[PDB]
Amino acid sequence: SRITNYPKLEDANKAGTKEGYKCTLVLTEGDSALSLAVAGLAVVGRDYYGCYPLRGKMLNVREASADQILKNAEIQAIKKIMGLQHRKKYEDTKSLRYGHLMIMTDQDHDGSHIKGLIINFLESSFPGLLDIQGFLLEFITPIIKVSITKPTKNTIAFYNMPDYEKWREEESHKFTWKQKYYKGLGTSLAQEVREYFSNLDRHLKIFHSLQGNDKDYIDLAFSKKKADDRKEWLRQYEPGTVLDPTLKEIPISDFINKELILFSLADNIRSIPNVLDGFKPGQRKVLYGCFKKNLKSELKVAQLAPYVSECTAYHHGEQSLAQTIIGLAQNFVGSNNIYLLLPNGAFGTRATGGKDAAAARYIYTELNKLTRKIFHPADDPLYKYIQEDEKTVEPEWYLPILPMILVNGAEGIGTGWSTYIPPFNPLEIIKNIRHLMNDEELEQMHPWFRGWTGTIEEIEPLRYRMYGRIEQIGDNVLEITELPARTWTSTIKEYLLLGLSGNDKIKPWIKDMEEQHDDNIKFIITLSPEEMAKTRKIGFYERFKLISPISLMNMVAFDPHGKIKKYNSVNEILSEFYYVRLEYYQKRKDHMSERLQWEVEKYSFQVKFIKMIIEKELTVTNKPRNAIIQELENLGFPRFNKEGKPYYGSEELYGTYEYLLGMRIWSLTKERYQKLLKQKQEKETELENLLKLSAKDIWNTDLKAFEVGYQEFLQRDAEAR
DNA sequence: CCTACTGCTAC
DNA sequence: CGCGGTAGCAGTAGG
Repeated sequence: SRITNYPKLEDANKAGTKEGYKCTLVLTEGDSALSLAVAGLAVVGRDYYGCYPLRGKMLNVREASADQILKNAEIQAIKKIMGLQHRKKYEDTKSLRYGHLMIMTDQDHDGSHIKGLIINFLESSFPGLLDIQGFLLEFITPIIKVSITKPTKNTIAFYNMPDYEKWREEESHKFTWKQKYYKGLGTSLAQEVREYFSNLDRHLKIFHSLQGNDKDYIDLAFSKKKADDRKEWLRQYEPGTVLDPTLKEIPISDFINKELILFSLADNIRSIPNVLDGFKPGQRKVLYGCFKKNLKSELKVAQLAPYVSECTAYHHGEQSLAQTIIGLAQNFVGSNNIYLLLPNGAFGTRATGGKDAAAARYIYTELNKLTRKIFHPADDPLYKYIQEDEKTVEPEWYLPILPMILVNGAEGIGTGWSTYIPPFNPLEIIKNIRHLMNDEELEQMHPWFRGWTGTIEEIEPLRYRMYGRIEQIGDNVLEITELPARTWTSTIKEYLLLGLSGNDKIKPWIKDMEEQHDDNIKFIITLSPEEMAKTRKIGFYERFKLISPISLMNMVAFDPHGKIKKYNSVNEILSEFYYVRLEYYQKRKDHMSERLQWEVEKYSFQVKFIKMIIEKELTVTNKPRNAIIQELENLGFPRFNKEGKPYYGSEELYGTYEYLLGMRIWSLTKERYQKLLKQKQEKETELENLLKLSAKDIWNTDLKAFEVGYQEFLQRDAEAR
């Protein structure tokens, strides 16, 4: 018998027929993987192999209602292809269209997550299915491939970070070699693909049937009721605890504690921001990219996203990055207190909370002039730029001149952990920073929203109420002029529309409603005298949904050292920023003075070079470079590398005399010579001015520059609304 | 009362 | 031109 319901399924020729137990179904993550699976069939044969693509992140079936499951076509499609049913407990794979299930995911953290979900699903929906030994299979591929180029030539495949790392430290210096990030599982030149299948047993790893503590670990990971435990579970994890590359047997308990946990750690890394710059990695890559490029002139979002992605080794879908760019540019009330990117187009409105944004090919963005005032360029050299794909990318964190995480706040959902931080007032933030600068007590700050005209009152510490504005403008007529921040116009619209026309469950309580919004919120509502009175008993704000809470009880972020931390007060966050920022200011000036000192050396020796040539003390025309090089070092001329570091001793390590001989013949003309002397004098003065400052002096200079910049920003934002 | 929803970066 | 589906957490409003 043949199936009909599913097109994309390549059904094993002997599926569910007397041979169904032998047959294997390969579940692929995405069509790229699927393409590889189907290509594999041409090698291993159709008779005993089939494949069906998993659409995306699979539904977690524990914590899901029978109707939500039943509604899920993916899970159903699997149950039909595998001839699966719930009933009793599974004793033998005999009942099924297939006797084996293989999981082809892309060999990244999200791949592991998919595996965990498939496992979770099987263990939960089917009693006694995973007990069958050798039922659940895994198809695996290398992580990084290395090529040995100038010595003895062989290629090394590395299945994890630790193995590639131990080799990198203990073997890589002995060869000339490259590291390639592995791609696809549905990329590799298909002809190598034929080799994976030819000897596939090596790429196949089997999941050991359920054993003690395997069912418990599955629940720990996927049970909606155990978020707190997961938090602890991640604290326990020990770096370098990774599953053994060569075992051929995987116990579920450590698939979860050695592979799934890896995704979880990565989940929080991308979903929860760092306390110092208030960025999630995706956002930080966007800003880095905008710094790399000169994003003073605008380009479109659909173009910016791939450009950032390419230059920051972003390995996820560009669509995710596009939305993030849009997120950084949004300027409607309730979004960004300060947007670092300019919304040049339909970047979404307050009506739907940005969801009404146009697609990326329509909108454009550039840097906000203010952004560089916040993220000072002089600090760039100080950061620790992450090394990825045999290449350098964005820093671990930026260090704005004020804690931007407090300016804009943040929202995220990870694993075990979650986060909410409300926006605050840049002015108040700068006030406290000044207090700290002066050993003064901090003022307490309260959530603050750019362009918002409601009221916010504190009830308990870490708890606030947020009010819109409702006014009685006539006998029987109310007017709404403000909503709680983060309450979208459409939400209240649907609500009023409900009262106006009533409902199956609820009687209408509104006579008429009109919308007169301008650059503001204007709901004109009419109530029958009967409803007016009723509304008074209930409360006008209560009954029109003009009250929202703000919780500061879940303010989570990574600390300076990359450790997830829960902060119990806003000032704690500010204080932790302040001291790292203070440290990096002294650090910035020490770096600048060093750099400036080298420049004065470079200018001085260039001047000596030209002066000597003019004075006819030195001749270069002819005199083969080797013999010119000796003269230079004999005269005390240091070499310079590309960073601009001097060498006086006698490669990038040593430097060159290119800073002299690489000068343009133009440089020998008096007008050039004069300009060179001016530049050197300018550099010496820069050095003299620099030394005359303290860390706090410099910070303070940046702060005032920003304040001025911020004032204009506020004006432009009011002018554009 | 348990439920279902919102927010958000990823598949 | 455009729609939709899943995870994961803390909290709030809905049936």
